[PDB]
Amino acid sequence: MIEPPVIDPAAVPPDETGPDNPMEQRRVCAAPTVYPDSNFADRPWASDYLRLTEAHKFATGAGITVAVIDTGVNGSPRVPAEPGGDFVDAAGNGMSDCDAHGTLTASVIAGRGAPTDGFIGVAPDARILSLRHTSAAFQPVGARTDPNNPNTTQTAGSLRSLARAIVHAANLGAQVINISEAACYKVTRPIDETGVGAAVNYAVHVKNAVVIAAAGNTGQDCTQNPPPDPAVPSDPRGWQQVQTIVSPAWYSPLVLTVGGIGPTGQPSNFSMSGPWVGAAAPAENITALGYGGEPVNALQGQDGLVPVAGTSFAAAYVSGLAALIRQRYPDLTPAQVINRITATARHPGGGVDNYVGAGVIDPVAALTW
Ligand SMILES: [Cl-]
Ligand SMILES: [Zn+2]
Ligand SMILES: [Zn+2]
Ligand SMILES: [Zn+2]
Ligand SMILES: [Zn+2]
Ligand SMILES: [Zn+2]
Ligand SMILES: [Zn+2]
Ligand SMILES: [Zn+2]
Repeated sequence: MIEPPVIDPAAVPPDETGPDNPMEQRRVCAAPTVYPDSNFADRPWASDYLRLTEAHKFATGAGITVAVIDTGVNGSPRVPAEPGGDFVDAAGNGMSDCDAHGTLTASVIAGRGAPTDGFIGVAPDARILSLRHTSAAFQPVGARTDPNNPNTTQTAGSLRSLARAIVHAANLGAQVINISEAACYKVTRPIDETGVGAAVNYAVHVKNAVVIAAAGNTGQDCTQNPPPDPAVPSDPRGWQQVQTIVSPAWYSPLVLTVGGIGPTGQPSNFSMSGPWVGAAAPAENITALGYGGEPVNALQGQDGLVPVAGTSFAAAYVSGLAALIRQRYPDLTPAQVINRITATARHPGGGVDNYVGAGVIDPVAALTW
């Protein structure tokens, strides 16, 4: 059988920063941008859909610190991130975004308002700690490795550095940890990532942190999982139909794993499905803030502009909501925070499914129902 991961609490990795193996910047850093003639005076569709304006009558994230494990953040008054460490550049501190990504994630979670545009984060009063775990601008320094061994792949190394980043994030004192990383591998080629499970457990059970994970996006090593087989009723979530493990997504319910929807409310076609997905949130045609706290809604692609999109943004909305919840109800354990998010979500046609889990989050219901 395909088995859910079994957590070994004794396997917590050392609290140390830096990459699993040496890394070097090979490309100049990207910056986010805008579609010609965009008007940011209006509220982004995701803000209207999630009723952020209303939700803020009830909570703003004041007193809460969210750690963001992503590509780093270029800080500004509107995205006032603090150093959380670097797991890409051995000399870094998490306050350099070379990918036009982590800055935007952080802005969705906790971006401040401005009178000149309609954008605001979910938890605009929250603190933000930035941990850089990934960058497309860096490459591993040439190394002699065994190419037939899953434990010496870049994915395996990336999961080893992730496990330490989760330990470190927890040690920083964050009460919500947003994990944008969604590492993929084939179920028949298992990586030993016992440390990731132990780190997630430590964050959630030892340091009182809510952990939110991106469902992941298809492409490359992330090939879509098949749906559950209805003829096998003892496996309603279809664990036995899985081909692609997504980590740490698959540690659910230790983590709440978040899939993507678009502006019409449908599951995003790039959103990685699986038995571990618990909820969903907006993940397409996203508006966020850039390196100066300026509104952005486009990125440089291969043949020109592409939209801001991905399950990392879905996870960012949910991390924001968790922050709102923990402010308004500080007595809630991380299990109760998560359960509140899922229990008030708008459930899909089958009640729960592998694309959206319990469904699309509903901030006002979560805060008041
Ligand atoms: Cl990441
Ligand atoms: Zn088996
Ligand atoms: Zn067994
Ligand atoms: Zn150290
Ligand atoms: Zn990463
Ligand atoms: Zn540390
Ligand atoms: Zn992303
Ligand atoms: Zn628990």
